[PDB]
Amino acid sequence: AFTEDFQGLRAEVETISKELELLDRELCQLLLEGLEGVLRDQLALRALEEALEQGQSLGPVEPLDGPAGAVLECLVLSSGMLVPELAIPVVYLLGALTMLSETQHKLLAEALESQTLLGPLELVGSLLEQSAPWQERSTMSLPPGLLGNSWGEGAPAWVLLDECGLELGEDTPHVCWEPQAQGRMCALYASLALLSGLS
Repeated sequence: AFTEDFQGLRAEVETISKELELLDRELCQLLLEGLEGVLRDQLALRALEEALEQGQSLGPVEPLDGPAGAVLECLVLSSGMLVPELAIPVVYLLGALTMLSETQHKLLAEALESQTLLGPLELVGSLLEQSAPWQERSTMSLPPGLLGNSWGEGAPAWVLLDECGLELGEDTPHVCWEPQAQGRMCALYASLALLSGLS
């Protein structure tokens, strides 16, 4: 099949997330503080994406200024040589972030700062799981409010999902699945799951 299901998406993400749990906690905290600043600055988001390339630079990586440099410091040794253990997962994250809007990046920044990644991660993951098959439009039964999320026009979870192309409503049905939202909803899930794995 062309597509994957949420099970396959989850499996794919977990190949990266599984070994983030063995990463040193002090690293992940510094990395998460750096990623917060990167998610708040589109330019640093692009600067970091270029510096890492895709992790295949044979030589040392030159240090950078600002948030991009803050993240980059966490991924290199004393020489500036990237540690694939740390760089590749960040590359995967940056790849998924390319599909999201700056509005979503800053919403993810707020989630990092307040350490509230599990909420949106479950809402996005549950919508992906209950929207099968993704190529079909479908009104959905899940009310995000009954998961403990603030739900309403302008709410973080609203804007986060509205930016993916979903058709949102104040009342039932709160969410209608749109096939065009597949890629951004999947990338959104991956970005949340990778960030959460670091937390």
